[PDB]
Amino acid sequence: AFELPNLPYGFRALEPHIDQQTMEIHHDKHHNTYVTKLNAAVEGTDLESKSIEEIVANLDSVPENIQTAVRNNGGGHLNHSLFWELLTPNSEEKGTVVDKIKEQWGSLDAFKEEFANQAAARFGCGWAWLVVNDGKLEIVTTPNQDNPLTEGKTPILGLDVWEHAYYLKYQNKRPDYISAFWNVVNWEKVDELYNAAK
Amino acid sequence: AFELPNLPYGFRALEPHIDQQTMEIHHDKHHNTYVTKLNAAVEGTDLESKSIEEIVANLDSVPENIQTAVRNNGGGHLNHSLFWELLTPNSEEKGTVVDKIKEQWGSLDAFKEEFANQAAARFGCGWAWLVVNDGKLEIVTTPNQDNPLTEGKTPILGLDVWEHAYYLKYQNKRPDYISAFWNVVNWEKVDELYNAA
Ligand SMILES: [Mn+2]
Ligand SMILES: [Mn+2]
Repeated sequence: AFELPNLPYGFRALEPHIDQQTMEIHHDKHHNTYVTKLNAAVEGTDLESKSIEEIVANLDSVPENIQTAVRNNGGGHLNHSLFWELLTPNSEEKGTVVDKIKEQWGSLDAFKEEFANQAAARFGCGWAWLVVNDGKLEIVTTPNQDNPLTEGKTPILGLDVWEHAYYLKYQNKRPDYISAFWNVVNWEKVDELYNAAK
Repeated sequence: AFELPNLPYGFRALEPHIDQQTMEIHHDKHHNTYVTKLNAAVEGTDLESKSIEEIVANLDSVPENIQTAVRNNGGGHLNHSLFWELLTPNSEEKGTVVDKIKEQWGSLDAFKEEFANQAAARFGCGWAWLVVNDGKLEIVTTPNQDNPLTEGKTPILGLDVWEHAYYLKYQNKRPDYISAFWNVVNWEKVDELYNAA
């Protein structure tokens, strides 16, 4: 059975970029709900013993009776699990992926602008991703709890742009949330995901 | 062409069921954005001189170039235009539609139970609606800014269950938001929409 992972830091460690109250509710309620519903769905089946990464990567192969339940709640569990580890109070804009970004986009700023444009343009609930697509870096957004893994693209950075992730602090100002995000990116975790790619 | 309508009451009117901050931002930012984007999409096209009800009812016939934009922002403008009119500080649980709910569901409570259930079960962003479908009432939910008018079902009540509609006051507790909504339903507007059905 899947478990809610502890945050790698205190609920207020990401202030003033993400507020304590959001980290608490987002982790203890929203993510916890995804875990509950995922467990109910796969309870006493083959999937119960697989990694959430392998389940989401091979969604198309999940029994049709529960496929959507696993897509949404399995997606939720993986996405938020990645998100907690991708955030840090000790963000350093350096490493393997930062260097690769500087080469491909010309600057970290130019990449941040494209990511922020894509993230703001995602109408409704979803995520903005940096992915490795066949060795190349690409920015893509997905609806709901969908994950590029399912489409054979490895995600190495994700931003949750569901309104529950930003509304208490930023209300309608999603662009301001996206700007604050850069201050708490764990580029060490980004490098880790990139290096484990394919 | 399309204008942001004024609320028919003060930002504070629906307290303590819906907070003042949310009424102001939901209307002055979120709805206003739908209007801006809608005007941009239809500018210098047939749609500029049509009712929003017409456009959303005949969405499939919008040029494919701009259909998604009109769907999302035209939808936004209709759904919020309805929503502001479907709220009031002077809610009274009586009228044509309340009587018909009592007839069909056996009690207003039975209806509220189904509505709350559907509204709570809508994964992600969307709306929960009471519709007239071929002369009969039905509860349905839509994703994003989709409206049952497009499916040929007349909406007579709507609840916004996008997180921006409830997150400031209720956060994750969507069911508490849904429960509070009953205190501010404009059943006179529900009757007006049902009669014009
Ligand atoms: Mn989330
Ligand atoms: Mn809304």
